Amino acid sequence: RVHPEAQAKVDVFREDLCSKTENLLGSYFPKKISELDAFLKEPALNEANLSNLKAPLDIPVPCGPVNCNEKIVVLLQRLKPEIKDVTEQLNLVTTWLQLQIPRIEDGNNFGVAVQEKVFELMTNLHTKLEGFHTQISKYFSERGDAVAKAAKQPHVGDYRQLVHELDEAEYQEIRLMVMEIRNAYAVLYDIILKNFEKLKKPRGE
Amino acid sequence: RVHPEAQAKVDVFREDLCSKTENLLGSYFPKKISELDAFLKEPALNEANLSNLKAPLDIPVCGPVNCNEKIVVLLQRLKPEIKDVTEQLNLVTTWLQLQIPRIEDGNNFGVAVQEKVFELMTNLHTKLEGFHTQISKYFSERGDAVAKAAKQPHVGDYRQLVHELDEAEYQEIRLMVMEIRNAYAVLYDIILKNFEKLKKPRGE
Amino acid sequence: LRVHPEAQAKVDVFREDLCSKTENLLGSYFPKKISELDAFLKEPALNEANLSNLKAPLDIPVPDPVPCGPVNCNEKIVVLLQRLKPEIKDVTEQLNLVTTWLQLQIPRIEDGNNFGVAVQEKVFELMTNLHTKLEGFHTQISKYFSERGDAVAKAAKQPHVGDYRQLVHELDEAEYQEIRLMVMEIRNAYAVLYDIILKNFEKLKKPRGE
Amino acid sequence: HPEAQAKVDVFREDLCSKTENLLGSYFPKKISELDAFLKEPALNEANLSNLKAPLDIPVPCGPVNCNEKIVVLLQRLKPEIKDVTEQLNLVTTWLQLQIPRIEDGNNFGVAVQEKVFELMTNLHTKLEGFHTQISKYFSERGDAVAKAAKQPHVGDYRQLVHELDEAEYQEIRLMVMEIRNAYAVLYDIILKNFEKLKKPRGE
Amino acid sequence: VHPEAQAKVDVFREDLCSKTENLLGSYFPKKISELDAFLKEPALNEANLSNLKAPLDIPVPCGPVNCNEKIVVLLQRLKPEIKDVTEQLNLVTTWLQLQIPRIEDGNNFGVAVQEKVFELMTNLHTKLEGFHTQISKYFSERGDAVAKAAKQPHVGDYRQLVHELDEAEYQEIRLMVMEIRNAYAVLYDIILKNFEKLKKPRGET
Amino acid sequence: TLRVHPEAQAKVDVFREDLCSKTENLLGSYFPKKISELDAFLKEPALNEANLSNLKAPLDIPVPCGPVNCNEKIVVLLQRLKPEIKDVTEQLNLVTTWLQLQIPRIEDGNNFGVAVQEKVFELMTNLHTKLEGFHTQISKYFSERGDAVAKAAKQPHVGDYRQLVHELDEAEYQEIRLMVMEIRNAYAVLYDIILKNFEKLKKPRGET
Amino acid sequence: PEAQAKVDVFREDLCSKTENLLGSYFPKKISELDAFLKEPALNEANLSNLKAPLDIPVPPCGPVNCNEKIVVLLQRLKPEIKDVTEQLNLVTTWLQLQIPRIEDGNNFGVAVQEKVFELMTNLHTKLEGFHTQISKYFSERGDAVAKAAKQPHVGDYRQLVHELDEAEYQEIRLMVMEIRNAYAVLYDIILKNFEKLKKPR
Repeated sequence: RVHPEAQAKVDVFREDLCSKTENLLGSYFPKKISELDAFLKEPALNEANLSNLKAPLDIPVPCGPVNCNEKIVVLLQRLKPEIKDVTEQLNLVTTWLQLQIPRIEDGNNFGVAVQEKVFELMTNLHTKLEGFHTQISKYFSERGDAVAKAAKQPHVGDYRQLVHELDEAEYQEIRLMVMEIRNAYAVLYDIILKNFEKLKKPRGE
Repeated sequence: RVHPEAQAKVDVFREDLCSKTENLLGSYFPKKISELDAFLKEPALNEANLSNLKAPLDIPVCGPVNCNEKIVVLLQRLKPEIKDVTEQLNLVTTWLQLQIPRIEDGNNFGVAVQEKVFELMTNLHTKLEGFHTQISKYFSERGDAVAKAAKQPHVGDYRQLVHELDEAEYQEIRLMVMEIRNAYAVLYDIILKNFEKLKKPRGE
Repeated sequence: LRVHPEAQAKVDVFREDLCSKTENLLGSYFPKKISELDAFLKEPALNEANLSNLKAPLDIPVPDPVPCGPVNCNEKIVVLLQRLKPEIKDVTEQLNLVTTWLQLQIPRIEDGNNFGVAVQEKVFELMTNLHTKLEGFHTQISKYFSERGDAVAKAAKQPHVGDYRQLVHELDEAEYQEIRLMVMEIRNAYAVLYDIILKNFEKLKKPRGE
Repeated sequence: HPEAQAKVDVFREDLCSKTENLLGSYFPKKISELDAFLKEPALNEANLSNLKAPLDIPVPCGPVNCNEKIVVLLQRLKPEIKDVTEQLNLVTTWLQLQIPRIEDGNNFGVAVQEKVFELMTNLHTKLEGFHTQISKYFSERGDAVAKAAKQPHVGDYRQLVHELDEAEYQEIRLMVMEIRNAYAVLYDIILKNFEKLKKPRGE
Repeated sequence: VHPEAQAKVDVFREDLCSKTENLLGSYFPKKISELDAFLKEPALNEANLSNLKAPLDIPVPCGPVNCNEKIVVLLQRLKPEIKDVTEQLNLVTTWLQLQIPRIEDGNNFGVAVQEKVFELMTNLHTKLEGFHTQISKYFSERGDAVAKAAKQPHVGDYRQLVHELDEAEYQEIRLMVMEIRNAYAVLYDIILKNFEKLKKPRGET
Repeated sequence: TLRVHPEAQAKVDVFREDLCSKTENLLGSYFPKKISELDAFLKEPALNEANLSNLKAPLDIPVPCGPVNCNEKIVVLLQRLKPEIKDVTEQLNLVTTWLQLQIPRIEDGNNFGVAVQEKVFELMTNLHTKLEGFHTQISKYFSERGDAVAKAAKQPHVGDYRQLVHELDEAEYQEIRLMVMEIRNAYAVLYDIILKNFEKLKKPRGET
Repeated sequence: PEAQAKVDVFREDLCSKTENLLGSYFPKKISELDAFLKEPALNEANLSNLKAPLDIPVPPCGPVNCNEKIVVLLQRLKPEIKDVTEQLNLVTTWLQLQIPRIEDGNNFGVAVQEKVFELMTNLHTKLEGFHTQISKYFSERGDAVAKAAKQPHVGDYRQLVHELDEAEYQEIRLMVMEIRNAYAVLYDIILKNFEKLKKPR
């Protein structure tokens, strides 16, 4: 049993979470899909040739301070807030679906079977999207090791190419992250609307 | 075969464990959800600009480089929240294991409800395993970047690496607060709904 | 094979010693351990109101823009570890004793009357899951001093980095919370084993029924 | 709620117009392009020894360059990996939005989509490994060239650098074949099953 | 198939059958009483965990640091006990595989009895393989710990670590004697109970 | 239903005809030739050594150090081995794709023809798992033999590092031996299962 | 065509090999190996007698020889490892060519082959680890001897070298046992099921 103020706090949280998820679904998701579609179409993520990304690598070949790649860093400043929201909004929507699961009763509860099927997808997206924050910190750590190795031993030509190839790979990774983040919204937005009857009220009322 | 007096002190454990779980779930869980919803709404975990977070990194392009102040103040509030949720999860998990009746052939749906609720508690436990070690990993990873930046000042990536770990750590605190809020919320939800079958699966 | 009249004496004396142990163990040892560990949780040694009270003196000379003294291990954690180490010893030995008892209670394999066997297999499934947890606790204490020693040694080597001093303090804060989890886990391991065995003891000892 | 159907359907109709045009024109084009690229004398040499880059280390140090004959092939391979991973990722999402409302019983039209979706996931496994291996190649060769110069008295490190090149030539040749086969397999399975993939229920 | 070749193989089956029945009859009962007696000796029942601590002679601002003599004398007794059980397990496993009859259509239950008893033998083989290389890891880890203590004498944790590894290896050697005792006891139990079906699974022909 | 351009559609059908025309000539001519060529290569005295002491690469370190060469006897075998791994991995990938194009429309009825293809395709994955590891095997050998020779030169007093280098050569010889056996068996087993099931692989549903 | 001949000479060569192989080689190898175990080389009464002379001044140091008593056993082990892995691979491939056309239903003759083939995969999983562990031994001993000479004050690195020697000796005893049991189990299961393996339909 719960006393009335306890039941108030949880039910206010449910209606706050419902009020968000309904609004989030209606406005935020279409807007985000349109924004990320346009962001892919911009000339920043449509580099005709990948050689123009090649940052200046100042090392004396037989060392001066070499800053990081500017053309990648500016894209990471736009990507980092776009990763932030999906991880929150997916986690918000996932939590909403968990609270919509009714009491566990006998038989082939098909409304529950639909919820678990939609919930299974939300776990699969959560697998893909969790990797991206560490992959930004990984890039600078891996590039820092490559730039240091190039400076430590300038006679090895591969360590110079390594720093340029990590930049070309990171550019492609960032464009995949935006595409995945666009398609994460689009698939969620589609699958929830299609099954919204059974997700909200699985048994019927 | 058991001695009556030794049996009695095990019955005291179950009674206080049941007396905890009711009073605990009744007040502690709603209160924690309200507090962690408020904590997410505060301006500490709603930094409008991520550029405002980046702490001073003093290395001559050697003076002492401090830890990021604004992350340590948040970690001081987060650490007691991780302690509590993992304690109360472990508490409730144990209560549900003792509610499992004798393993019999007939009348096992009440048991099957407990096993599905117990399945969720292990999945939360799996998520809340990582938060213990996460804080020690951050200072180890950040220190390594600060040391590498000081050891080799010509590499600009190690300077960026330290600021990026601070941005990544801030967001990881943000997700951890949400996860602990949602951990309480989902536990409260499922136990409150299924409380009839969890406490008394067979009936009686 | 008919073995040997004295050979069966070796095994059945072990069987009866294990049956005498497990029955006496279950009745008297488990309730004592659950109450002792509940009392140990209640004690102020595992109820630090502030964790910064545990902070060990980390004496390293901090440099400025113009060798080390002896850095000790955390006293307040080590005293708790010396209390936990015999508790980990006991539960792993008694779990291994009880798991062995249950395996010798498994009857000769028939295709029919196998429900009583299926009860034992479900109880054994839990004992396997406890063995998974408590095997990890033994090497955790070694890993604490290993990781702290690495942090302390390296904080001394690079004293300009402030994160490593904080790291050593955070390992002590993390280790304290970890120890408190282990005492709970070990209390709950005794509590859960006692419950499931006492409830199902009819089918565990005599599965076919007699 | 009903406006939400207009915004989501316009995106589906946009993604349909992209995918259907792309699948008809782009996939046949790419298969002929990559099949021709394999038949070129760049990817077919009579002896693998001609790749062998000049490795100048004083045997008892000067600058050692990368293998030029591999680098020029990597300049042609990198845009091909970029494209196929984007179009596969696009087609994956097109199939996910075609999945109808989840309804009771074993409806076969959905099972066709899941069978085709399993293949797209299996191709996704192969094509993800291609991206990071190019960075891995230069890292491993950079370690080998450094180690060879560090200790010139060992002959194996001299041989290692040549072997990484001759192996990378083989790896680049497979990656072109795999990406050619990825287009061919996707085109074949979607074209055949297009009736059930687009309209599984049939209204 | 050849005449005298058959003789070379069936003598090995006779040798393995004669080994197993004599082994199971006398060796296993003996090993259980001996290993239980080992566990009750005062070497493996140290009343206080401080007494096992070895002298760690390093100057705190290097001289020879010996191995823990109380653990080394225990390892001299444990090593042959590991050797014996790992061999007799591997012998008993092979005997059971040769008792598997021809694979006939459908399901015969006598074969399912063998596969259930065989499943346990492979599960025990997993446990007893870990014991062999863990002794080499103990000395490798203690050597590293002592070397780190000697290289940095200002660090008090490395001193503790070396005493913690000795406390852990004592309590590990404690379990390894119990596990090998329990391996014999469970193997004797399961084979003696099911011997009718293990030896002759299709009944008497 | 999808509409594709008639010239674009003509481009793909030519690739199907290229793969079927290759596979048909490839399966009949190349595979039995390769199996007999590899069986001969195993029988040659290069790959059969009773005495493994002859392999010993003369390791010169003063018990500053002079040049240590690779094992010449292994390197000459690797020059013959590398083009064999090239071909079998390419021809496997050719035939693997030929199965995937032969998979008909996913239908409710008459699915045994499809189950035959999926069983044969299952083997072609298991071979692809084994034949992947042979590619990087050679890179690992010279990398590990180098590290062994470098350690031996760095620390001459340890006699085990000298033995290590000879033991990697003996292992690599017995490895190369095995990898030629596997590639012969890969050609043999593919030829067997494809020839036996060819009716159901090519035309699974029936004839139209 | 004439290419069909090339494969049929290879198949009937493999079928001729497998009958000669199984009929003589496997019985001989089981007896040969079981004799190996009975010899006093692998039956050391006390493990302390294998302890190699570890000469380090308790940094400059003299030559530490490899363990002679383990190396002589490794000279005998290596040719026995070679043989099993080659004959296992020969027999595995023979069984794969014995697999008939994939026909409808669930023909049990095929199911017998698949069960016997499953065992040959499990033995292969066991034996591939034996090959690289000899390289692992000298690599791990070489590092342990180096660490002992580098830092002579550490007593554990001296003990570590003698423990690898005892551990390797015991590992060679098991590798011979496993190789004996690999031939014995293969001979048993193939000979028992030979009717269904050769002609399943």
